[PDB]
Amino acid sequence: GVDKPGCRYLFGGCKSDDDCCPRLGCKGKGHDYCAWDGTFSD
Repeated sequence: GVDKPGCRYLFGGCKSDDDCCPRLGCKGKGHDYCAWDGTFSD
């Protein structure tokens, strides 16, 4: 996850690791999207 203005959100459809915010995480093939990992559950 990269810290940049306009980072992708949940279920964005990322492909790389540093594609979404630093808090989100990109999964492998099949369901490659920005998921929650490390953040506190609301």
